[PDB]
Amino acid sequence: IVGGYTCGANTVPYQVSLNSGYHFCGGSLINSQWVVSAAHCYKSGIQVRLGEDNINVVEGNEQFISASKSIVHPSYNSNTLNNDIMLIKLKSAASLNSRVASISLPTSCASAGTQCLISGWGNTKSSGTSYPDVLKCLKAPILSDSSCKSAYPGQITSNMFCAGYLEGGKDSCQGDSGGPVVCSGKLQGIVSWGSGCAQKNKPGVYTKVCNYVSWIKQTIASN
Ligand SMILES: Cc1ccccc1-c1cc2ccc(C(=N)N)cc2[nH]1
Ligand SMILES: [Ca+2]
Repeated sequence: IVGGYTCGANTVPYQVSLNSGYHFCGGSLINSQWVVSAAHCYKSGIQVRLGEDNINVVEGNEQFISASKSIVHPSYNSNTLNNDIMLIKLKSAASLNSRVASISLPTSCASAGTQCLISGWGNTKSSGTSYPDVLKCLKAPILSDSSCKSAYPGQITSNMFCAGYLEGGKDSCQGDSGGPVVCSGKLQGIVSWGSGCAQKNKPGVYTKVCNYVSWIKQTIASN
């Protein structure tokens, strides 16, 4: 997260860190047994880490659970990142508490202008590199589809939306991938892609979760 702020320990209880010997992507807990992340975060040997703040220090409220199954969306296209969503089932159900909680799925799509909360452990520098230990946060509005498509001509599909600031300075980044974009208490987006980080007229691109609620619900119920 670039231009963001330190969230505060466990203030985003649904935020998860995917670890394969190191943090490589974020995710969102949608119920005690399932996590939603980005398809481009797919990899073998994933351990889900819940209740995390400083990912390099065991602070006492964490739960480390191995993934038993990963399901990448059937239509995911790695070339274009269209349908960049994946489900991860935990080997054992997480113990839900104030620091480890699920985030509800949307019942409808959010409109442009709606303010959302984006979080993650990605790089915090627009130019250069610096990875934080604690969770970073960023409040950003959903941008109009016209402004989104104008920034990325011929790259935006109906399964994507942009959020952030066209002036630059605030944006998600490398390491935040797969993480949550919550608006009005619902998981509306997944950190997917963008051009560089916090660059002018190059807002972040997010997977439009509302288009996948039926798939998520049906897939979880059958697995
Ligand atoms: C597009 C891409 C190809 C290969 C590896 C990483 C990425 C990538 C992920 C990613 C996440 C977020 C952003 C952003 N500036 N909001 C940009 C990004 N860019
Ligand atoms: Ca920790």
